[PDB]
Amino acid sequence: EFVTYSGEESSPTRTRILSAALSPAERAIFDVPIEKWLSIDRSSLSGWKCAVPRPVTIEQLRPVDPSDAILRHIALYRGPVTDLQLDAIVNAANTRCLGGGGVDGAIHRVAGPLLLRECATFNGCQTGECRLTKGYQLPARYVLHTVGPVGERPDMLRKCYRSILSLALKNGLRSIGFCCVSTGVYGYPLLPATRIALGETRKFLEEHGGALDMCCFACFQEDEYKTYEKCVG
Ligand SMILES: Nc1ncnc2c1ncn2[C@@H]1O[C@H](COP(=O)(O)OP(=O)(O)O)[C@@H](O)[C@H]1O
Repeated sequence: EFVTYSGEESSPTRTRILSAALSPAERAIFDVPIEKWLSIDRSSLSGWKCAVPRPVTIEQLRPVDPSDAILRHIALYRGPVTDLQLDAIVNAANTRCLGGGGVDGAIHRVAGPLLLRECATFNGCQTGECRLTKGYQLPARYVLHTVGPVGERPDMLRKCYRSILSLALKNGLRSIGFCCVSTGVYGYPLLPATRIALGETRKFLEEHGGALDMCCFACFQEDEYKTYEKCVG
């Protein structure tokens, strides 16, 4: 059984979303127990498709240093997080966790409407916490929806990364595709955030050796790439 929230536990909107009719094929996908989604052959569901035409597999990722017993498990990817075929990818969401713009809107677009439907089953997400859902039409199996702080709040951003890494550990997920949380419209300075991102990930990797195969940092913008590229050296 999975741990699907990292914290401790509009309303008409969610009831509305949940009352919409589903096809039998859609209902079948949505009914798959969350713990079983990791290993299922998703093409046994007649209504499933991957909405990304050429996903990026873990064998196509470039470790920063295969020699290093830490950096062999970190990689940088240039492009959108939704491309990565990993156990989970990270969504930079908001309190309501009912979609929106930026990466959040992109992840809901690619995954399809069942993602929103799953998000409507629970009561949003607190800043610093993380919700686990299936990822439907994404090549990735799960989505880890975290809510980043608005503005530079280092303790909150650190919490986001620990919450993500925690649910990955508690549920036996071995790869994670990250996006650069809070550094878009939430206006968290990119360099301090990147240092926190890589910092927590390194710490975790040292404290839980062998727990993760790969932590991929997806850089949607060219500067995001270069920033991470040097912050890892
Ligand atoms: N359409 C998109 N596809 C993929 N990634 C995106 C898209 N839009 C924004 N991002 C990325 O998501 C990360 C967070 O940005 P944003 O979506 O504004 O979230 P936040 O509200 O936490 O800043 C950034 O790295 C940004 O480049």
